[PDB]
Amino acid sequence: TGLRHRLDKVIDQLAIPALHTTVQYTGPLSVVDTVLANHAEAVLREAVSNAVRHANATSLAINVSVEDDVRVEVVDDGVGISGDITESGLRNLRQRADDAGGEFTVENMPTGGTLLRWSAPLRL
Amino acid sequence: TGLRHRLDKVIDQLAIPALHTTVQYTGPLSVVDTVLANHAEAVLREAVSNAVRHANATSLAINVSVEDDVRVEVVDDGVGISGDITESGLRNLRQRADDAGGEFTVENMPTGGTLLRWSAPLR
Ligand SMILES: [Cl-]
Ligand SMILES: [Cl-]
Repeated sequence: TGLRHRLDKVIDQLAIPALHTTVQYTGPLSVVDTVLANHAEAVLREAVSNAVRHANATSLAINVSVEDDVRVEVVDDGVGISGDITESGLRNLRQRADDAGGEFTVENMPTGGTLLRWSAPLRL
Repeated sequence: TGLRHRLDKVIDQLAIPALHTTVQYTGPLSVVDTVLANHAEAVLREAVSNAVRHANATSLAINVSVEDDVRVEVVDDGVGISGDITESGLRNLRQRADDAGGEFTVENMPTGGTLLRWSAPLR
């Protein structure tokens, strides 16, 4: 079952007329493999469920795309004494992610070291 | 203008010779516009400075790429604490992002509502 079909089943189950709902798919969704498609499904289910539950909401906009991003990933074998990033370091990369329409994660890895990932779409 | 060698300057001023460093550039980095190139440079600088400040670090692996990601974006104009930002909400997002080798952000938007974005590479 294609990714789009799977995500639309989730939307069909959860969307309600009280939130005016728009869904836009762009890009080659058909090439997404089953494991990744499954993760996207789980995420959308959470995001749509929580939107519908969000007090006094009147609208819901869903955009799912496969598109070129820039990605910066940095892995080191150390861990920061005071957290995975300084306060103003988190602020900076988070603000840039927000500005770029992208996403940012930093973590102390389950079995040692630090991972940082930052991605944003090539276009807007 | 040349993005690979520009990001090398960031790495060279911080990582070398302090850390055993690997660097990979994948995809058409020449198509990255000036604004996004500036973000990538600033992110790398922060990420590399952070790694170098870790007392027990000996090694560093850098990957900068242009490649296809799946992106799921969901925006609503509801009020109060979104389910997305609760302990269990964030846990599920973080787990899936980690499993997929991706990333996510949840914003409460100052002007009202909640934005969620989750992305991960196709490969
Ligand atoms: Cl599809
Ligand atoms: Cl190129």
